[PDB]
Amino acid sequence: KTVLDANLDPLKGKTIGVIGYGNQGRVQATIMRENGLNVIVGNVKDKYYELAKKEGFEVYEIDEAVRRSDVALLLIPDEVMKEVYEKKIAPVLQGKKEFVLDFASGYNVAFGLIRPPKSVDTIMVAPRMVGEGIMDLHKQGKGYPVLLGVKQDASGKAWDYAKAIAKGIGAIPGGIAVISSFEEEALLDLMSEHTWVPILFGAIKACYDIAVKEYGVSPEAALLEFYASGELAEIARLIAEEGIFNQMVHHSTTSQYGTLTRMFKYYDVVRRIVENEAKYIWDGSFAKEWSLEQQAGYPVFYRLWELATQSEMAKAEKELYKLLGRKVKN
Amino acid sequence: KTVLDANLDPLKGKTIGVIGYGNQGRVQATIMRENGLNVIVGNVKDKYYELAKKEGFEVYEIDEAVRRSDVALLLIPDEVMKEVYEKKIAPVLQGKKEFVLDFASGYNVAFGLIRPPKSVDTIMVAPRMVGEGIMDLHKQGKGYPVLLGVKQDASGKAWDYAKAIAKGIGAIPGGIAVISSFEEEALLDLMSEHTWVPILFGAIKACYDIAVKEYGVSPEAALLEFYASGELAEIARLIAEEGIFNQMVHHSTTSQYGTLTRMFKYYDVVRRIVENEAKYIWDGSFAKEWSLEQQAGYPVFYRLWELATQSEMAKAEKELYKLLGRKVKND
Amino acid sequence: KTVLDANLDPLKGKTIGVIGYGNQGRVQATIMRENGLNVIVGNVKDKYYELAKKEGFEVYEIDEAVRRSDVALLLIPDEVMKEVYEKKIAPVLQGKKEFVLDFASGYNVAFGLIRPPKSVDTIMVAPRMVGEGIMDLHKQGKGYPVLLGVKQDASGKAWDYAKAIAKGIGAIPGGIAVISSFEEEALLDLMSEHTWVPILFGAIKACYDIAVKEYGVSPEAALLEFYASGELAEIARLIAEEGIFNQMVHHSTTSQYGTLTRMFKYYDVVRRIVENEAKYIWDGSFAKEWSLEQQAGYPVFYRLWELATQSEMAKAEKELYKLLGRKVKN
Amino acid sequence: KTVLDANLDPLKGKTIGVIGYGNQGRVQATIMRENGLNVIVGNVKDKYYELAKKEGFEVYEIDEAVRRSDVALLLIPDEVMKEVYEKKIAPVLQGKKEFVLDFASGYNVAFGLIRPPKSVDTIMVAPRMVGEGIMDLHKQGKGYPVLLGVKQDASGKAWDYAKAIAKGIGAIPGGIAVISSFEEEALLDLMSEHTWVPILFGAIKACYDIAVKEYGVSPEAALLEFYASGELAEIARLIAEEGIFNQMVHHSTTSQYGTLTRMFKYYDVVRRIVENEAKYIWDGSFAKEWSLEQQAGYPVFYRLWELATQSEMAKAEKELYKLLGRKVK
Ligand SMILES: NC(=O)C1=CN([C@@H]2O[C@H](COP(=O)(O)OP(=O)(O)OC[C@H]3O[C@@H](n4cnc5c(N)ncnc54)[C@H](O)[C@@H]3O)[C@@H](O)[C@H]2O)C=CC1
Ligand SMILES: NC(=O)C1=CN([C@@H]2O[C@H](COP(=O)(O)OP(=O)(O)OC[C@H]3O[C@@H](n4cnc5c(N)ncnc54)[C@H](O)[C@@H]3O)[C@@H](O)[C@H]2O)C=CC1
Ligand SMILES: NC(=O)C1=CN([C@@H]2O[C@H](COP(=O)(O)OP(=O)(O)OC[C@H]3O[C@@H](n4cnc5c(N)ncnc54)[C@H](O)[C@@H]3O)[C@@H](O)[C@H]2O)C=CC1
Ligand SMILES: NC(=O)C1=CN([C@@H]2O[C@H](COP(=O)(O)OP(=O)(O)OC[C@H]3O[C@@H](n4cnc5c(N)ncnc54)[C@H](O)[C@@H]3O)[C@@H](O)[C@H]2O)C=CC1
Ligand SMILES: O=C(O)C1(C(=O)O)CC1
Ligand SMILES: O=C(O)C1(C(=O)O)CC1
Ligand SMILES: O=C(O)C1(C(=O)O)CC1
Ligand SMILES: O=C(O)C1(C(=O)O)CC1
Ligand SMILES: [Mg+2]
Ligand SMILES: [Mg+2]
Ligand SMILES: [Mg+2]
Ligand SMILES: [Mg+2]
Ligand SMILES: [Mg+2]
Ligand SMILES: [Mg+2]
Ligand SMILES: [Mg+2]
Ligand SMILES: [Mg+2]
Ligand SMILES: [Mg+2]
Ligand SMILES: [Mg+2]
Ligand SMILES: [Mg+2]
Ligand SMILES: [Mg+2]
Repeated sequence: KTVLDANLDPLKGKTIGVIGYGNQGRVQATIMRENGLNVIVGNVKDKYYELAKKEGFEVYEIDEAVRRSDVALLLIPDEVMKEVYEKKIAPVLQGKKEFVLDFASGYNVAFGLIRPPKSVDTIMVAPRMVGEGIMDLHKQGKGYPVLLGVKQDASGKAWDYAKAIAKGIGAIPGGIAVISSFEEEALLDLMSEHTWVPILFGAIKACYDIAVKEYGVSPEAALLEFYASGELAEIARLIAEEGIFNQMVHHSTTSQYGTLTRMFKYYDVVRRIVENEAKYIWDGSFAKEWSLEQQAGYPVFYRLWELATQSEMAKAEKELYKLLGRKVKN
Repeated sequence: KTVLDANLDPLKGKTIGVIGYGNQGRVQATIMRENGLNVIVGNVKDKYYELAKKEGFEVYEIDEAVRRSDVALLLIPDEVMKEVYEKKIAPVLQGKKEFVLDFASGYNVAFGLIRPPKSVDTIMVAPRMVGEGIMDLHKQGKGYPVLLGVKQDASGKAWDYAKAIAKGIGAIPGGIAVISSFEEEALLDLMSEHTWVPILFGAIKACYDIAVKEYGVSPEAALLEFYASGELAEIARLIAEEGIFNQMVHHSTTSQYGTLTRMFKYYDVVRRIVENEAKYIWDGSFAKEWSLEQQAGYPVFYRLWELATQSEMAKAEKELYKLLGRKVKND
Repeated sequence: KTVLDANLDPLKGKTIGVIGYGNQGRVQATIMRENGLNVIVGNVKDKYYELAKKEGFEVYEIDEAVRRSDVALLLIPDEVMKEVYEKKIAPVLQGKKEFVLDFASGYNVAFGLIRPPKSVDTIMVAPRMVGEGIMDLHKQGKGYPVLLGVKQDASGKAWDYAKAIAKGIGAIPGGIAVISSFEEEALLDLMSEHTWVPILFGAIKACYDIAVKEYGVSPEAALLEFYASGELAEIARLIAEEGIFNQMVHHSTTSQYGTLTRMFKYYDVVRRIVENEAKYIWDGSFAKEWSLEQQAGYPVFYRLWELATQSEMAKAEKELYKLLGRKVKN
Repeated sequence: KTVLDANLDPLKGKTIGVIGYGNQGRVQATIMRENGLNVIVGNVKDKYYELAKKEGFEVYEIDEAVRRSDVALLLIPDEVMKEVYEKKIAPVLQGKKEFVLDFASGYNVAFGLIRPPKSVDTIMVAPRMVGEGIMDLHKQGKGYPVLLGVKQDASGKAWDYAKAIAKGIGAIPGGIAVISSFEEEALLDLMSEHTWVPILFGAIKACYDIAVKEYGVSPEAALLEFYASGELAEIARLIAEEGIFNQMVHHSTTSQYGTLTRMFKYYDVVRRIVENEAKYIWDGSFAKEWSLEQQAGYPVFYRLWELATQSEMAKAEKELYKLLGRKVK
């Protein structure tokens, strides 16, 4: 069902050479060392190689690490990890007896872009926070939830390495850790980025556009109600803590009837959408969709940014942020 | 028109360089030696160089090969020729007077991925066997048919090279050799892979799925009728010698009427399909479809294999193969 | 479940009457006399009267036969069995204490065209082979699978007689034997004759027709690729032992992506075509659909044969068989 | 390409044992005797029997006929011919080595309901007339057209027997005879009975029904213009003689433009129809459609007759025929 803790046996004697010192590269670093592990760190000699050395991690080059450690936490992007894996690590992978390879998210594994040896223990360890607030909870010794699983194993005890890191990063005890597979992680992390999020923006991008152009509302008026307030975020504290559906008591009845009746009116209008995009991911199209834009130079990515920023809404909103006293993007 | 045989004049005095020694390697290789020609062979040093070494071919690398021969039999995949042709051969092609390129199939030529010199003759030589069974028919004398044609020539003495290599490969005499172009072969070799083959699988992947989940058949029951028996492959022999439509006498009348009526009921449902996929090939979309997923790292290819093997059908069929005593894969 | 073997008790102390000696006659005939049982055989005097008792099996007429046996293996067509059952056997059926009545396939039972007495042991024993090769499976000792079941019983041991006859036919042991009902047999044997087979022909009858009349291929060219070769041998024999899907390894990658992507494209296009036909069988229409044509002298059957043989394809393919030296229709 | 005549060689030294003496019975019978051929005749004993014998035919029973004749003109219906062919003729068919078998129309052959030996000469001889007027075309000597062909031969000269009978029936010389096969005959004879004829009736059954109920015309008024006059049948003679499209010259211009423009307006509305019915015949359904109705006792056939006769149109038309002084049914 769900795990709460495990023995912390294996990794006392084996070394862990971490790769990357990004956002997650700074949260896992602090914890495993502060829970009983000798560790070195990996990052190419740019600005980041000088900082985490000030954390006492005797940082070397990337390939210096995997040639020492039986583990490597590849806390680096899900996009350029391809480039690394075939210049450096694969010539290093085949030249090894045993190795335990872990990732954060599996946009590259689940969609088949990585096929490591059968001499390697494959696992996943997914934090479920943006990366900043996690440091408010670790100081509190507070666990937090993680997703796990396996793609490939040749050891029998591949899971305890994950359950070890499941206690190595301090995410448990206090929280929980889910058993799963790689497919069921990348599916969700992208489903948020396809179906429920962007529709939130379109409605806010349409209701405003529908108010001014058609129904005559002034631009400065509307945005104070839709999202320029903190209600759309201050609501989220209730959801994470007081629950989704009990949240509606804190708005009066006249908002409930208007909201619940429509939630079921326009339910089948969006389940039809989600059935398409998920099937557009289970097949791996979104990887072949993205992985060619990279091989063209981000044309569309450039344009749509050149529209939404230069759209009608941010125009009038930039005057608001110019008028509430906050910053103004160059 | 359909030819049977020709003179075997030109290649007496020109060395037969050969590239690749794969499945079609051993097909054409020991026939040109057997029917009286000199050969050097091309391949890249790996396990296939071993069995290639055991057969008396005096083998060099590829660049040294074409620097000797006026002909070449590029019996290598239809996918990595692009890699080879621009590293090795093209710097050698422009440094060659006259040369005659032969291929198996033209997925790369017909779709324009290869632009050889004007100083070169171009031909196609396609067998229509899988590759294994030729030495059951070859030593037996009864040959097998081939397809031919031209894309580009600057010689006027072109077709005899193909008709020469046609005897170089032993598929003639006894068999035949069809006159055609590059387009009309690569069109067909994929039309099988798009329209009539996969629909065969879907129906078998639906009728089973429709029997169990809706009509209550046990899974171990059905598969013994659909394809796991000697019903399907055993009748391919009747179609090969006794003819397609005369095959149906060997099933009684109650099976005939149910089949012929539906063959014409659901004909316009599939011609409707085939009109689309062929036009999706005549234009070259399928090459621009394949050419990119290569340049992404086989994402979709990985997934569908990760579905059909992990689907419902193979699961219960893997238990069957675990139960008839035959092999079952380590995966 | 998949039963493998049983005691062979019941069929000792009787005589095994058998009706019909067609293809499946000599299949089962050879084995009951081989595996230690007494037999008389039933067939109505024609050429088959020659070869049947020429192999030793004593013969009386059918009415002279079923009166001797408690069992009977009606290995005759699924079409004219109606004619026999009401002239001869039914006047003989009522004149029995017990009786055991077995068939090969149940196009006549499951669709209600036979309703035997109350004291008959009704069973099914279905081979799943064409009939010829069974001696290539038999003398190697390897069994092969059979389908079974019951419709109407008044004896308590309706299944042991089937399991008894199951060992009387040589298909077990070594192979298997499935428990089922009559409905689940005729459903499949006809579904192959309705959905996946004829579509195989139409595509081959369309792609060729579409190549020549629209895309300019010469007729002698195409057929050498589609089906005029024995390529279908070396693709489905792989399916017989090397598996449906693992056979794709023996075709290169470019033939896979073109095939698997389309198998899922045109899946829902054919599941419709199956659902409409199976429901046309579960209701019993196809038995009525045949049964009236039989009562009109095979008009349509005569015509479609006068089309498919006189079509464009055989008009050209016959000249190829006229040209490879293989047999032409004599 | 078309034939006009042949040598009259084969049928000398034989006897032509005819079966049936119906409407076409007296068509072919009178002529074969009166152009130099010996004949016996076949018909099962009813009122029709002795009238042929009253005209000199040495008649016997049916099965008597075939054993005296290498030929058999089966001038009988296309429906009960099945009943005969398996009770009587099939036990008799193998009595001959060579035997010749001729029909009028092939609703039973082309749709596969007959499969004779491979030692029998199979042919078709189709007159194209009702049967009454042939003895107006005959005495004047002017021939008339026929359709021919073969289904099965085991003799090498299956055609001169047809070209022989082609002079046995007198339809040539003077006329023509077309080369064809069985399929291309039954296709046409039924296509007339499916597409162009019944639509003629429906329009006449609708335009009237549309005039009275909707647009207010009286019933006695309209029918005098639509079909109760002999114009419509007199519109036909000009077609048979002066040709289809030159026929319209005898109607003034205001009727032409109203007719030609609509002939092309509502063309694809009926080609869309005909494509369905012919394919409903080429596959052989209409024989299976009919053949089962015979095996159910003509239920529908009874009803539609019980409707169209008891419809609104014949009701008011029967009063008109009751009013012009002609018959009343
Ligand atoms: N705070 C966040 O945004 C969270 C990130 N993740 C996961 O973290 C992983 C990466 O995210 P972050 O690094 O934390 O944020 P980030 O976007 O700031 O990543 C920057 C990192 O990329 C590294 N890098 C990229 N290419 C490199 C190359 N050729 N050589 C050396 N270093 C290279 C750099 O060292 C740098 O540290 C992803 O897989 C993601 O799934 C998961 C939860 C939230
Ligand atoms: N059953 C089949 O696969 C048949 C093959 N063909 C055609 O023959 C050609 C190739 O067929 P096969 O070689 O027999 O199949 P294959 O998949 O077994 O090819 C492997 C062979 O190609 C060579 N090779 C492979 N990759 C190479 C690379 N990167 N660099 C250098 N050499 C490499 C190797 O020497 C190896 O022996 C294709 O055009 C194919 O369409 C046509 C008839 C049947
Ligand atoms: N390859 C096959 O045909 C197989 C046959 N079966 C089943 O076996 C049964 C019949 O199969 P077969 O006899 O082998 O095929 P078949 O169509 O060749 O039947 C020939 C036999 O039927 C007998 N027969 C035919 N007409 C008869 C009649 N009017 N009166 C009396 N006897 C007549 C004859 O004695 C002859 O021996 C069916 O239930 C069929 O489903 C099942 C597995 C495969
Ligand atoms: N106006 C027409 O109906 C024409 C007739 N035909 C063809 O002539 C053939 C039959 O036409 P007709 O005989 O002239 O019309 P009919 O309907 O008047 O036939 C009645 C004749 O057929 C015989 N007969 C009827 N029922 C019989 C039965 N149960 N058993 C034995 N004999 C029976 C009788 O001797 C009787 O004289 C058909 O094949 C038809 O296609 C073709 C051209 C025109
Ligand atoms: O913010 C809301 O949702 C309000 C409501 O009750 O409708 C205005 C207070
Ligand atoms: O006659 C049939 O329907 C069978 C077939 O295999 O197609 C024997 C069962
Ligand atoms: O690789 C292919 O496409 C071939 C096939 O037969 O399917 C060999 C030609
Ligand atoms: O019969 C016709 O068609 C008439 C016309 O000229 O319109 C009335 C005479
Ligand atoms: Mg970088
Ligand atoms: Mg994501
Ligand atoms: Mg996420
Ligand atoms: Mg290689
Ligand atoms: Mg191909
Ligand atoms: Mg091929
Ligand atoms: Mg019989
Ligand atoms: Mg069947
Ligand atoms: Mg079957
Ligand atoms: Mg009568
Ligand atoms: Mg008619
Ligand atoms: Mg007519």
